[PDB]
Amino acid sequence: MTGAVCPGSFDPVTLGHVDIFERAAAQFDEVVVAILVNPAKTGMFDLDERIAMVKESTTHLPNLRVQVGHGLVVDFVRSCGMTAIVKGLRTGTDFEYELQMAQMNKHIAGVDTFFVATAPRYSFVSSSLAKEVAMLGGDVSELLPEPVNRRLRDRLN
Amino acid sequence: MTGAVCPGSFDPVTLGHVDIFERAAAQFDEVVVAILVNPAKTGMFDLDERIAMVKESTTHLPNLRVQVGHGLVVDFVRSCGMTAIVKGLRTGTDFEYELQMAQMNKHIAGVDTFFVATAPRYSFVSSSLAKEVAMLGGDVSELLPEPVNRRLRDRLN
Amino acid sequence: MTGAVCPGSFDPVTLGHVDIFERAAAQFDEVVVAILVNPAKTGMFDLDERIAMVKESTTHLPNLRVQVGHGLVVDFVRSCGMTAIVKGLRTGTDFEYELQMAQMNKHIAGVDTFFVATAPRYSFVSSSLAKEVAMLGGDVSELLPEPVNRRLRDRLN
Amino acid sequence: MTGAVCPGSFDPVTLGHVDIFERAAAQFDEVVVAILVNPAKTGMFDLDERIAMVKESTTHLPNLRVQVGHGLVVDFVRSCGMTAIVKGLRTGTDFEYELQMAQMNKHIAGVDTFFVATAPRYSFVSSSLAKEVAMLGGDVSELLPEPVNRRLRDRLN
Amino acid sequence: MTGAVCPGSFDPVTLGHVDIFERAAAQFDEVVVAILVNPAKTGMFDLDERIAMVKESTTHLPNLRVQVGHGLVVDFVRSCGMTAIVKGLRTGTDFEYELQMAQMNKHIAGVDTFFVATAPRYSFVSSSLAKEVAMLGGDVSELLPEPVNRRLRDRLN
Amino acid sequence: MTGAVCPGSFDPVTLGHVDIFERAAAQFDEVVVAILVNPAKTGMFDLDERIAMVKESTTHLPNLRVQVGHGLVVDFVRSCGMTAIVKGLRTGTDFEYELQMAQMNKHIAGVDTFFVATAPRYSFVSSSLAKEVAMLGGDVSELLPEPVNRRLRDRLN
Ligand SMILES: Nc1ncnc2c1ncn2[C@@H]1O[C@H](COP(=O)(O)OP(=O)(O)OP(=O)(O)O)[C@@H](O)[C@H]1O
Ligand SMILES: Nc1ncnc2c1ncn2[C@@H]1O[C@H](COP(=O)(O)OP(=O)(O)OP(=O)(O)O)[C@@H](O)[C@H]1O
Ligand SMILES: Nc1ncnc2c1ncn2[C@@H]1O[C@H](COP(=O)(O)OP(=O)(O)OP(=O)(O)O)[C@@H](O)[C@H]1O
Ligand SMILES: Nc1ncnc2c1ncn2[C@@H]1O[C@H](COP(=O)(O)OP(=O)(O)OP(=O)(O)O)[C@@H](O)[C@H]1O
Ligand SMILES: Nc1ncnc2c1ncn2[C@@H]1O[C@H](COP(=O)(O)OP(=O)(O)OP(=O)(O)O)[C@@H](O)[C@H]1O
Ligand SMILES: Nc1ncnc2c1ncn2[C@@H]1O[C@H](COP(=O)(O)OP(=O)(O)OP(=O)(O)O)[C@@H](O)[C@H]1O
Repeated sequence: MTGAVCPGSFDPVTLGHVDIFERAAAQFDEVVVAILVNPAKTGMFDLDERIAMVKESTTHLPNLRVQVGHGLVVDFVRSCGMTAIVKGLRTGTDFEYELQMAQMNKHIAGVDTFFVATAPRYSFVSSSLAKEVAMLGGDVSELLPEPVNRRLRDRLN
Repeated sequence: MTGAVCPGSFDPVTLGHVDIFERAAAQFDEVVVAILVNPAKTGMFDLDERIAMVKESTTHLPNLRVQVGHGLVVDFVRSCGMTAIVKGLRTGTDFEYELQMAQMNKHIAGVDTFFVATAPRYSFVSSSLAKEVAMLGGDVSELLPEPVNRRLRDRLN
Repeated sequence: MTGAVCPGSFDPVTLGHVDIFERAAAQFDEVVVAILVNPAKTGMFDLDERIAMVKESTTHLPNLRVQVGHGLVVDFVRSCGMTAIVKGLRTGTDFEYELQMAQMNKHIAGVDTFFVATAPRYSFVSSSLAKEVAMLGGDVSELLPEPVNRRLRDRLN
Repeated sequence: MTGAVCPGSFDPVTLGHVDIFERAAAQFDEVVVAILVNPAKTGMFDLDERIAMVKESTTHLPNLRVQVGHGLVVDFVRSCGMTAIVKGLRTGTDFEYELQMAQMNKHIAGVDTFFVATAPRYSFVSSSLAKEVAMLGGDVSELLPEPVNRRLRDRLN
Repeated sequence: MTGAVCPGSFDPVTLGHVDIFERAAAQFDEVVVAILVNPAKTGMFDLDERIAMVKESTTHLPNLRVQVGHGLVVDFVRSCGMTAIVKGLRTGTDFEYELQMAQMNKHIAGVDTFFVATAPRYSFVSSSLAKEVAMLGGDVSELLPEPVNRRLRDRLN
Repeated sequence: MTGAVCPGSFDPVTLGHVDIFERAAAQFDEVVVAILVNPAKTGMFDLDERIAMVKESTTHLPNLRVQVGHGLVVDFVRSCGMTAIVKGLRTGTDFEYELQMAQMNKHIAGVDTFFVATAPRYSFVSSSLAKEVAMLGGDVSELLPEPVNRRLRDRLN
């Protein structure tokens, strides 16, 4: 059976992310959302918060599971029984970054990457910008899953 | 079972194209290469030549078949039993063009598109440029499948 | 009083276009939609059809009028009592094209151009793609104003 | 009356910036340059220096005033009596960044953003690069207003 | 001795082009401007006009000569005693196009291409846009060499 | 005699870098690789390691020498007897960054920059990504010169 890994920091997961999960889940036998926390401790939500938000936001996808990633995505793919990497693209910047990483990943491990285009309505949505706006008092609730909104409302006070 | 359509004009098919076919075929149960001939009669090879070149260049992919496309790709996908569209991206220009078409296709029919990154060695390869160079006496044989080279050698004299 | 010209071919006008008109009309005392028909006779709707579709789609904008353009946009701006040009940007390609034309226009006539970002939901909408999809039997009615849909329904049969 | 906010860090203000101010001031009843100092204390000039440099560089624009910004630009716009945001674009990178922020700003507050193209002669001018060159002994005086040059000459020794 | 070919259609040559010639001529022992006329007869100036305009605009560059090109640029380079191709880049679009052609040229013939960045003041200048503006009555004389202006003034009436 | 400076951090030098050196060395009388270490102490290899890796990787280029850079590249060019700067471009991002720096460098010192396109096979290779992959246990030996591989093998344990 085929399997797609969707790696990312998901800090926090957005509706753009969930859209990608849904589209991967419709095409692959199983999907694994791999949460990679960047070495620099400066992130809004801790690993367990990130995991819980993704799980709670994907209860409608029975063939998806959430796991913490360690090391190279390609090692996660090969060791943990997947067949491909799936990532979303919003912009030309995403494309350039992801193209480089995909070619590097194919080179080092023979692992393929498939990209999907953002839904137009979420094209401007990013975890970073949503966090920045939320912290300055802006309403980003329409851009994030309810389980994230619930936690953002508590975290801001 | 899942099924990917890889639409294009393939005039002629290149090693970049075959690379995409191979990568789709490894991920989807079946692949259909859909040849769409553009209304303007100005193309190098006729439909039957295009079909034959793709077939001859993909004998190593048992789960791939070649068909002529008519009308919207999304109608081909829905009527003819596929589940997704697969396209390759070499450049920022490809990305912008393909992003627009993918969003349009999702809007009109709910059909998803997955993109794959060009292999680095074929990033500069296009049917148009290969044809243009070949017609001016340049050697493009390393960029095209042997069945195409064989036919290009005959067509040039 | 300030005045913005929104030049384009509008063949046909889309909801993306109307969105730009609305945003210009909210900022400038008056707006003039200038229809420029390209020398090559290959366009879907004739000048009068184009004019009527824009008028019918902008009845809610009392400070907007529709006119046919001739020659340089900058001459239309200076002679016909406007103060600026307003154009929409969807993509990096639009940006590069429009940047060049804006700098050229500032150079030759001192006329400024202001750009507005596409609404995310219409980012993939273009007259060309909508026409192409419609002619192949695709449903683009959610992307175009009703006065355009009405005429497209008649033109297709 | 219409009003444009031109937000930025202006550390320091450049001739590219002043060019944008001039073009906004010619189109809007009033302009407010909103200085936003980024949380990280690593900036060349303190808030008061930044304010003074902009004021001194815009004495020829009677309808412009300088203010310090706090929080979301869109809140500054709505509370402080403006109608729009105006920003300059030099490059594709600026376009992608500003497009995202404009769509986010329209989403959260309904506030429009208008972009203007850089003057060709200042396209390569940025506060960061000018500061970096100046600190290594390069002559950037033709890229910055005299009030900035005067202060840069003192700051370097 | 080193030699650079600067291929193009030069219809007509602009000040942007001359800027590139000057910069190549300062770096290479000799420069050859190779005029390639595109198969489609739709160009403003005939080959001899193009040749004359370049010659007349480069009298200050003793190490430059003008020639008509036939076939692949790389064949002109190898047969006619040059060592490299030199081309200018204004935009991201130029970069993508020229990158592809350079990689193709290196592949087929081992010939290197060096790119130079446009001067900021000519970044928006192109033969096509200048011709289009001139034909609509716009003043482009500051963008073109005097020998071109002289001929454009005669051609317009 | 002509002379090209190829500035960079080379931390570490990659096969992409060596490719550029080779292509510069074939066109200019001499080449100087100028190693610029960024103020932030966070780099993998110290200056002397960087110098040694470049020297050891370029023994086949008799007209190339390696030096440490201080201050503006343009001062190194003018004082140290070079005539031009040479840099490689892989991506649209490189192009935008390098275009800005080249225009700034021409403005402040009259020094020209020539760009060369990446070899397709190294387009995705960067020092940063190679280091990141290597530190996570990925095999990047095909992307780096043997003298770098030898040192990377020791540094990882
Ligand atoms: N709206 C969206 N549509 C499609 N893909 C997206 C969207 N937002 C993010 N992605 C993709 O999801 C993947 C994981 O994203 P990740 O959480 O690592 O960063 P991110 O959302 O880009 O964060 P930021 O935008 O703040 O840098 C990446 O491929 C990213 O491009
Ligand atoms: N080297 C390559 N790597 C990956 N995808 C590619 C490559 N070359 C073409 N493609 C993709 O293959 C699909 C079909 O291509 P098609 O034959 O329609 O045009 P094309 O190869 O782009 O022709 P041209 O480049 O001459 O316009 C498109 O998605 C295109 O982006
Ligand atoms: N969805 C949109 N959002 C914002 N601006 C748009 C949108 N669609 C078009 N525009 C802009 O409207 C202006 C006039 O467009 P015009 O009718 O000339 O061509 P167009 O819509 O780009 O047609 P095509 O996309 O088929 O080439 C241009 O500035 C264009 O960039
Ligand atoms: N030369 C220029 N022409 C037009 N707009 C500009 C120019 N330089 C900066 N801008 C715009 O001015 C606004 C405020 O700029 P800000 O001071 O925040 O950063 P900046 O000049 O981009 O600094 P840096 O380039 O160092 O990051 C932004 O919209 C920016 O894009
Ligand atoms: N202002 C400029 N600065 C630097 N290089 C330029 C400039 N204008 C054109 N060039 C380059 O000169 C070379 C030859 O140009 P050519 O005459 O073939 O077309 P062009 O000027 O791009 O015409 P158009 O812009 O109308 O398509 C190309 O490399 C082109 O990128
Ligand atoms: N594969 C490549 N092909 C051509 N040029 C390259 C390649 N890799 C790097 N360069 C260029 O070499 C020059 C010096 O590179 P430098 O070591 O400063 O950074 P870098 O390789 O871009 O590092 P990183 O990619 O990690 O930021 C720059 O012009 C860079 O664009």
